[PDB]
Amino acid sequence: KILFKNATVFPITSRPFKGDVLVSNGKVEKVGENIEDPDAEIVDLTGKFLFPGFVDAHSHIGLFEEGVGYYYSDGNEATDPVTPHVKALDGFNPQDPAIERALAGGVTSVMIVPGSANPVGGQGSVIKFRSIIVEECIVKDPAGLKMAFGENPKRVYGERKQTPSTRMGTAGVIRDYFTKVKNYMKKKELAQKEGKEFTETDLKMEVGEMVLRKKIPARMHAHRADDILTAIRIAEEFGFNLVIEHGTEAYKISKVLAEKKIPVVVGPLLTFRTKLELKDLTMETIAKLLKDGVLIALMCDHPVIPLEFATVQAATAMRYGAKEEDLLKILTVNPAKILGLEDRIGSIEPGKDADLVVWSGHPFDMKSVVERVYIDGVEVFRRE
Amino acid sequence: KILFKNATVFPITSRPFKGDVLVSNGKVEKVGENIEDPDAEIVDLTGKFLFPGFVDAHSHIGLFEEGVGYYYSDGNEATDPVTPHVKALDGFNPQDPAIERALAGGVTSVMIVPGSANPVGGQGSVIKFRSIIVEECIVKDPAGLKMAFGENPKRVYGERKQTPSTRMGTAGVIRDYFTKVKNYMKKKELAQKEGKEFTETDLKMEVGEMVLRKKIPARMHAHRADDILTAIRIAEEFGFNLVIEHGTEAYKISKVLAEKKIPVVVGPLLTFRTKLELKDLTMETIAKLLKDGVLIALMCDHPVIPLEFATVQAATAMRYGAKEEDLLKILTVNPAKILGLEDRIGSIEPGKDADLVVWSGHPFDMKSVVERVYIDGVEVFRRE
Amino acid sequence: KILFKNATVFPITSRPFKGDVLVSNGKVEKVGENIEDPDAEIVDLTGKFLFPGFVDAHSHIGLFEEGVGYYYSDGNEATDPVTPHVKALDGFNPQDPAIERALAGGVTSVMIVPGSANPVGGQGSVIKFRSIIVEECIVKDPAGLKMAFGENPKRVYGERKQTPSTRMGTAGVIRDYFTKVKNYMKKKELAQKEGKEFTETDLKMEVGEMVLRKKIPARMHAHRADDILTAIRIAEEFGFNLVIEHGTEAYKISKVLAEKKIPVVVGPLLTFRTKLELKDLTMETIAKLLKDGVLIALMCDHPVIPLEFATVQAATAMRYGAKEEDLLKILTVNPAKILGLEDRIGSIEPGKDADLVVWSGHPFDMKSVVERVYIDGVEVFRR
Repeated sequence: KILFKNATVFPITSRPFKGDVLVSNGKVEKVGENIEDPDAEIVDLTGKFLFPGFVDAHSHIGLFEEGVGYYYSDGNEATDPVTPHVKALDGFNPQDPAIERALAGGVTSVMIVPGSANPVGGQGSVIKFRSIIVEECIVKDPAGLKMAFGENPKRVYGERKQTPSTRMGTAGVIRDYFTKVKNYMKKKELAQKEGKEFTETDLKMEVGEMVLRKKIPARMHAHRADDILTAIRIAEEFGFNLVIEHGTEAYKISKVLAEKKIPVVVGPLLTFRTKLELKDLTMETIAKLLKDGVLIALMCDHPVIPLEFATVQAATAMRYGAKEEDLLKILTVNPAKILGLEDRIGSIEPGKDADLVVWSGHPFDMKSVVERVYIDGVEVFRRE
Repeated sequence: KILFKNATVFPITSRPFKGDVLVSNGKVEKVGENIEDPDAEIVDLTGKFLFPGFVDAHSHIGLFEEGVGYYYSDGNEATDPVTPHVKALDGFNPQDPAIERALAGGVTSVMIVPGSANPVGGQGSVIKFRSIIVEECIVKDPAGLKMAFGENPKRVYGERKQTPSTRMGTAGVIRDYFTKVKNYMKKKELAQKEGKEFTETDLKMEVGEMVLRKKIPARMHAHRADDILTAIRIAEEFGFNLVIEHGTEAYKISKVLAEKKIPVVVGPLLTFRTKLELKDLTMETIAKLLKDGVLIALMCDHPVIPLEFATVQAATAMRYGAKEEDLLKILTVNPAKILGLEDRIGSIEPGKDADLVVWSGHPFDMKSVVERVYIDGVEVFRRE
Repeated sequence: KILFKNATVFPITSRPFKGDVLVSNGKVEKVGENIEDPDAEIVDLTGKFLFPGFVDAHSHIGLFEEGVGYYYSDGNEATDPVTPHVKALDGFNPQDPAIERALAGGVTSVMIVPGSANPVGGQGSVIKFRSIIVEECIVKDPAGLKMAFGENPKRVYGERKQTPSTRMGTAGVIRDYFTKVKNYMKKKELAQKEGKEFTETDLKMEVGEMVLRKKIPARMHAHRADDILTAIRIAEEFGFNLVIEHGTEAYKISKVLAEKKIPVVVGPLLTFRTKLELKDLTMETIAKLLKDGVLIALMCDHPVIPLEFATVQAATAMRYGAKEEDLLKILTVNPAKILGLEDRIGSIEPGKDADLVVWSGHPFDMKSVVERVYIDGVEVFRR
């Protein structure tokens, strides 16, 4: 049992205050101005700040090992445009040196996900940085089915002289995949009602079926406004849930996204516009999408921006009209909600996971450093 | 409600005249000599010319983005000779800067369609330039199945060392495809007869069936006269509707086309004869086909010729025996008819869509400019 | 004549103070407590911060156009491991949309340079963002000869099945180039003291000659400690001046660089360690190298980090032991010195160029914005 004393506490779902946080059984037990417990180990946080761990809703950390070279990346199975059966989990390296660096940047939970080479790329999972054993890191698995639109999938397969080489082809590949999923489901239901054992189980079809049954969302990479809309059209044609990844030009169509309640994981933003489809990338997108009532989270898209610099990217958005309150939300409670985990992470409230970061100062002040990180109430990082 | 006053009105379906057009609920409500409405907003067109929007029955605008480079084109899924399932709609960029230029050239509606790389290319859609959301632009979707004959498909697959590399092979690929569609339809009918559920739905086959059921026409690219006749033989063999795209050598066989009432979308004509199959291209084809009573429309085949210059290409045919009246019809009522949209677009008549272009003088006078464009009664363009 | 009044002025070469700056003839005329001038246009900077323009000593802005695609990059002539004759100047697009963004980040002067594909890559130039005509932007041309060691050159030519595919080969290519330069110089002096006019002028050799005569430094890309030492060994062998680019592991050998007075343009630092040779990259490098007395500047290596975010990267190093005073120096006075331009840019002093930026608050505060930018006393940007 741990009693944190006298911090400036930032619960996020409530206003900041000077006070105390009691942790037991891996959870936040009590939050408030004054707390006593004669049997709790007391950690004196006088002059420090206490935040929830930051949550990155889209990351390739562990998949693209740091300090080693591009050749070793495990993040894109770019040998087949339709790889839903592969799992980011099976490529995740919990000893990647990026992970300790991310903890030193205050980040505790991420959605690990394949990249954007494939129209259908594979399964993502939500993990916490709590163990070198990936199975102990699992919060939610599978968490989503990654898909991709725009320049990346058509570049990769165009180079292979293979379908898709155009945006039309990318959409066709995905539509063709789900058409087959539906056939597969009908065959399953036919077997079940004939009381016969299904003998045609198919790993790729099974994952498709999960999406169609809304067990997990599609996680749809799209930058240019028309690619975002195409992703939405396909989701609606097949009746599945979606999240837009990046959504670089989401601001151009923010009214539609707001009305439909499609969430957007924006970012990477503190970065060069390397592609044509990125030409209209802007940090103003945060203020713009918030103003129009779209639910957003902010990603580093690690390795594009190192996860350790999540607070650096967030803070910088203050130069482009974003407010601190909101900036904290898109790193905490918003990504948690987008990942279906708002009852567990992203804020300091009784009953939620004790994922807590002790900062020397406000996290958006570049003088501030991470002193301690706790995940489920277990210290996993200490500065020095 | 909008009242256009004192224009030289060109309804196309009747002779031009000095008068007025009243617009309400997106439609042409009244057209005649003296319209009065004290509630309508009055737009004074003294000294101006009022036309319907031009209609290009075959375009790749929005698929091949302007000012960007060939490599980014979305118009040809050239990785498989049979791609009926892909849609031009899914590669169409409503922010393509060619579109604002097409409006400045008086063009308001087009058929967007895949290119001619593939024996079976994918689906077209009729759209208007009314929004940045492609779903709001849709008039008719799907509108046709694009197919291709002659040098282009055999070159593309010939380079790939893949069937088809000859005209024989090209016809074979298409005939094979439709044989498969009939088989697919036979299986559905056999399933129904047997009281069994059908579980072999196939996206590629479904589009074929729409064609065989005459829900949509084949839009068949053919230049050389023998290629045009092969297209017709296949259409007749399988009992589907067709339109001929380009029909460069249609004039050599115009009596057959007129008898069978095969429409031809001629063009591009204001263009270099880049290929052997284009050696006999001639702007005289307009006068020739119209003389023999073939239904024709004129395309720019954008981007071969920019859509902004549709009136330029048309005006230029006056050097080769085509009359002004007819030239206007092949940009308005004829393409509207060929697209199955003659009761919505192509003319200024009560009940039709209020797609209207204010010109400074006659569109075939190289001094004339577009001052305003309305689509469905909404201003979408105004000269600076 | 322009008189900026009542900003918090940051001269860099002395403490910040509340006061005035007077500009005439493209230059800083006066800096002080209370300045009057009847002919000066008054610009009231109450509540504002006045800084020199930041200077990035190593950039590929304009060479790698933003918003367009890697395919259009003009930054690496990766078809020949020895291209000293090419000029970053000849691939620079003054209309790159990154440039207006760099101004909005308070950066006014950069050295444009080829990348690190080639053991010998081509010539750098110092420019200012003052014009859409590159010739009017030129401050110093040529400013340096770019060379590269470590993984990049051996990867590029290795993939081409061409020398160099190893570190041994990269060093061999450069040594061989300068051996040829020396021969060239001897042939010129043989012609010089005969009757004959020299008939074997060679662009590639001419540039090499400038380096050996110490007219311009070698600008040497190196990350791993041994690569930095190899670069120094070659410079000493042929007697030329050098600057280390990146110098990722410079901190491991800082006493030597200090002793030999080798400057280091550190960075990119706010970035992922994409390579084996970047495994020990650390923002702690700034504090370490300063402690040990190495002259350093900080680069974004744009586009690796956008130049607009130059202050973001610098501010972030305070999280790794670096102090604000030093962080401003490595963005202003130190890069000016490394470029041989400390008489002209990098600080607010009488006689220096009027490259000045009006900030809404301190540049290391993420809420602060660039309101105005002057280059040579002409306003080139307004928020």
